[PDB]
Amino acid sequence: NAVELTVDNAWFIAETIGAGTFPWVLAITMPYSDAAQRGAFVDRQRDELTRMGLLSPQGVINPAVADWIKVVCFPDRWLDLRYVGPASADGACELLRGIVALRTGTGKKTGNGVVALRNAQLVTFTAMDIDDPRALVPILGVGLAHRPPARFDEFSLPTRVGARADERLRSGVPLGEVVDYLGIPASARPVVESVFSGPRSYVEIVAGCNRDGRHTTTEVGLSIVDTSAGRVLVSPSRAFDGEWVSTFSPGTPFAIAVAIQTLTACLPD
Repeated sequence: NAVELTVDNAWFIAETIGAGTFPWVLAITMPYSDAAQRGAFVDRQRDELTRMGLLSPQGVINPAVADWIKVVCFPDRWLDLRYVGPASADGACELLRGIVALRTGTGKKTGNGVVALRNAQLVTFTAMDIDDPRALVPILGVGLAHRPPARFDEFSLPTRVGARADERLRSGVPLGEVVDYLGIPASARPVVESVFSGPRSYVEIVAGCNRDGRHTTTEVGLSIVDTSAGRVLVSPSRAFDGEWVSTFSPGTPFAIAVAIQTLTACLPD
């Protein structure tokens, strides 16, 4: 099943399983500071969870939900989603942060895991198996305009140049000079200009895994953007000389799945 909670409930259950922090991407931090606020928080959350059915009258959190939080906080293999989008126009940026967590030491292998989507004041946990990509792709796309994949053919530029270009655009360099600095063909120009500017609504997906005690994450992430033309996929890859090359392709769910598995392939899994 699935359970929608607040970030305070989720934090309490996270303290129940002895988790120091939530995954950094989810941006769920410690709501209180001192012992007094600690007490008040614990009381409030105890009452709320009790009345919503999660906390038994004998004072036990529901094992399923708690184990979901356990998977999220202590994943063996995970990939995190960071949703960037347009401002509320009142100046307020609302947090949309997902994560896909898989903890398997034995089996049920199956690959049963939990997806955690934190939007604003709420966070939803959903138990599923990510074995098939067709289930996963729509999950990471719900934070988007759901534009159909744009029509253009794949091109690419080195990740270094694209990154420095984006940074130049951040720092006040006009778009035209940036695109001129890129050196893309005239046909590939408008796609890039739509990716680097305008609406700017996209997901940053980053793979990670836990090997024994050591945690390892990808040096470069995967981007899924929504332009006014459609959905564009930015997928990094290693060239023959070891140079990082970002590749702009249509945003079809197939290409998304392939790019995801390719991204996870760089991890010791």
